Amino acid sequence: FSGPPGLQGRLQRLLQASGNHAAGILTM
Repeated sequence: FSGPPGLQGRLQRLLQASGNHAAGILTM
């Protein structure tokens, strides 16, 4: 749906992961 699947992705990913589910990410 979007263009670059790495920006908002790595963003929402690194952001959500390193700003939301970092624990579920560091201990999923």
